[PDB]
Amino acid sequence: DSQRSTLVHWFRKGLRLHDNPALSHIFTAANAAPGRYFVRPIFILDPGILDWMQVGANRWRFLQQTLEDLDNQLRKLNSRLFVVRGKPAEVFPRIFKSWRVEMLTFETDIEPYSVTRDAAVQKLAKAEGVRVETHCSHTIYNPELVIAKNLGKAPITYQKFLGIVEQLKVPKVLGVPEKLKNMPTPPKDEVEQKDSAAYDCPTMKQLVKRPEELGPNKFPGGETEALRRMEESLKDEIWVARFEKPNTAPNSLEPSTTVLSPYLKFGCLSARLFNQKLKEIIKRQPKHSQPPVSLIGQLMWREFYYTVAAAEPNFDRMLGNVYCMQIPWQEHPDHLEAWTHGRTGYPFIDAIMRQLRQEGWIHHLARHAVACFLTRGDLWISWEEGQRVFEQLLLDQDWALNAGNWMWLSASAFFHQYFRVYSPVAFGKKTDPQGHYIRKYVPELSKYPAGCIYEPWKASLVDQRAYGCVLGTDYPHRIVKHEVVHKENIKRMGAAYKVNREVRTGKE
DNA sequence: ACAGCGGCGCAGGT
DNA sequence: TACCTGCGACCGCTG
Ligand SMILES: Cc1cc2nc3c(=O)[nH]c(=O)nc-3n(C[C@H](O)[C@H](O)[C@H](O)COP(=O)(O)OP(=O)(O)OC[C@H]3O[C@@H](n4cnc5c(N)ncnc54)[C@H](O)[C@@H]3O)c2cc1C
Repeated sequence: DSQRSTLVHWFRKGLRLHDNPALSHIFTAANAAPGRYFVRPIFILDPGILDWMQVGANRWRFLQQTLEDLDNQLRKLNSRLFVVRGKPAEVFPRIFKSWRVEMLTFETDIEPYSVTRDAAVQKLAKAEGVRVETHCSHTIYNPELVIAKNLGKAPITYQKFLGIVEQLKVPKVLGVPEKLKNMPTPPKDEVEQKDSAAYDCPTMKQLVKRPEELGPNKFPGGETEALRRMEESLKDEIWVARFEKPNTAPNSLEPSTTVLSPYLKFGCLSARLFNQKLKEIIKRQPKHSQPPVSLIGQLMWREFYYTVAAAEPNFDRMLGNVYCMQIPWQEHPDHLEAWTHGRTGYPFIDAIMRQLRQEGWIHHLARHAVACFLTRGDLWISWEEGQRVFEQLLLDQDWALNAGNWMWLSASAFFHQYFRVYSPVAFGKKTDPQGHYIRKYVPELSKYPAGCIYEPWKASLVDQRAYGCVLGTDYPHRIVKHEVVHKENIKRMGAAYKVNREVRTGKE
């Protein structure tokens, strides 16, 4: 085995065995040549970032669980995961030389960090005489090809995007990789000799530095659970078929929606397997919804955002963003901290922000409620700030998706009907009139009648006391007054829209 | 050139 | 039930 070469698959995104052309390529190459190769499936933990703040304790746990599952699955194919600690730049040079790597394969990522990183690793491999074959399986449709077919522009409207995509071929969704035939463990590398457990899966302690920030384990990580959740979600085909996003409740105690997003984000679930499964159901169901409200529609929204983000490195900022509106957002530190910790004084908003911090997922409509309140609805705080918070607390934190959807809610891009402002009091009531959701996440107000649980300021002091929650002590006073402010922000929106319009006129 | 069209709010009705 | 319409006047795309 001294004369063997190594074939390597690099997991960054796409943490699954199913529908992984990059991964499969290896496994099939290996057994095609039974005794000529050593297979290393690797994940590169950049350990320094653990102390980093744009990672929630909850998301760390999700990754930890994901890697363990991925290892277990790999184990069943006579292999294993290798979690290599270090920076790609300082690891790869060592591994190609020490393992004698012949091929490196990975799933392509459009994010700017990933672009610059991959380019660097492409360059390094090119010098070192290492073959690199990359595959595009994070999204159904390659954003590069979508732009191409729209004459080199990324479509900035959903209907237009659908028209472009439908005329593109949908790639074949693969199964799991084959069981490696005749594959002894690769000999320990310099680092493995010194410590055998070096490329083992990280323990919870190793990844979760601040475990007190962990909330209830509602959504376990990994491909196994992803597939399991999906199958259960697809069980009721009628539900699936007649699914319309706006008609789903943000405040229901159990999720109205699938909650497959985190799995789709980490690549524990293949968006192509999902698309494929959905299509099969629509076909068996005459009465069914269509885009953009339908469940396939929602998947196509993910693709939309991925395309537009691919064309713009400044996708996650107002400044230098081609799609984005230039709006004079204002600094309001105290207002920002209050919103971050769900102490706005608005129970519905506070409920949502708390669920987010505690569980790491909140319903899409709920995200709307909070985002609007923060950006154009009331506070007048920049969407970049909200994006920052969400990045920290979301399990399904996605650079393209989070950016794109925050612009939408701030009416900076992709949305423009700024007269439509969500009422932090009115919006919640329609689907949870009793205020059950508020009672759960803001238990301080759990004894309040439905008549003013959304609007505690409407209750007299004698009333508050009697409810066991006196405002200004046991609960925060509302930081702003929605009726006065939102109308005022509406005017500011129109002002900033006009200004952007001149700038456009002037370039011409 | 530019207007008509299609694109997850609220309140107050039937 | 699941519509209707003022609100004040948005955008991108189309012909
Ligand atoms: C301000 C804001 C930030 C968001 N940030 C993220 C994010 O960071 N990562 C993320 O995956 N989604 C994000 N979303 C989109 C959406 O809220 C979630 O994907 C959805 O709530 C997840 O619940 P689900 O997976 O059950 O959705 P379902 O309704 O079950 O939809 C299933 C799939 O649709 C895809 N999808 C649904 N809505 C959207 C959307 N608006 N844009 C793109 N894809 C969508 C989701 O990936 C999900 O995997 C954000 C939305 C908003 C308003």
